[PDB]
Formats: sequence, C-alpha cells, structure tokens
Amino acid sequence: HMCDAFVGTWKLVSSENFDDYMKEVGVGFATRKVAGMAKPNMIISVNGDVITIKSESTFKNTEISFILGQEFDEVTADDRKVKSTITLDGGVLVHVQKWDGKSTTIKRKREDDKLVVECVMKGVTSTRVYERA
Ligand SMILES: COc1c(C)c(C)c2onc(C)c2c1C/C=C(\C)CCC(=O)O
Repeated sequence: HMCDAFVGTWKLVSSENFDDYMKEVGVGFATRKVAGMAKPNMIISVNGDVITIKSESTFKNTEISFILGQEFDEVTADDRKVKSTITLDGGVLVHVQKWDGKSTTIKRKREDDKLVVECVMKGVTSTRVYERA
C-alpha cells in the first residue's frame, strides 16, 4: 500500500522551467522543442513490490518498472542511457539518474489532488504538475 496515492492515470497540466532544465541536462534544440510541446499522460501502477511508471505522449512513450532501492537501467525520453535508483523518502518518490559522471534527481509527490514532479539538475529546477485524467 506504499504508493497507493500515486497509482492511477494522470495528465500534465502545467510545466515551468522545463526548457532550462533540459538545457542543463544536455538536451539538444530539436528535442527540447518537440519534447516541450508534449502533454503526456503518466500511468502509475503497483503489483507487489514492483512499481511501473509509464509516460505516453506524442513525443515518446516510455515505461520503467522497478523495486524501491534497487538500481536499474533506464533509457530516457531524450535517449540518455542512465543508471536509476528510486526510493521513498518521507512519502516522496526520489529518482536519481546517473550517466557520464552527471546526476539529476526527479521527485514525485502528492499535493492536494495533484501529482507534482520536480526535476533538478545542479542549480536548475523544473516543476511539472499532473492532475487525474
Ligand atoms: C526529465 O526527463 C525527461 C526529459 C529530459 C525529457 C526531454 C522528456 O520528454 N518527455 C518526457 C516524458 C521527458 C522526460 C521525463 C519526465 C520526467 C521524468 C518527469 C517530468 C514529467 O513526467 O513530465
């Protein structure tokens, strides 16, 4: 029952500073433009210890399945090959991606009826807000 409040189907309703975050990460111009247009749905489900987060958009689909605390391979929407570890910290899903000696952290939390996602690369943060679909 860990992540019960995250489970469901969510749609993107606001984004702030995602272009600057993508620049910080190293995403190129064309990908930033097309990815920044997308309005993904995110589908979160849990089966035993396995959490699955799917992102469906016009830009890309993606899907990750993982066990908390257990590192996995992830190919990101922008085609980085990263090593990811996702934990729960005080009710927040904390997702660290490591690649090429770099690191970024993505935090997902429930706030009121929203799922709020904060992406941080060095000093740059982006906030993306999702509502139930
Ligand atoms: C941040 O990693 C990226 C990137 C870099 C780019 C270009 C992207 O383009 N499309 C997606 C989807 C996407 C993502 C995943 C987003 C997140 C893991 C959280 C924000 C959200 O779920 O909205």
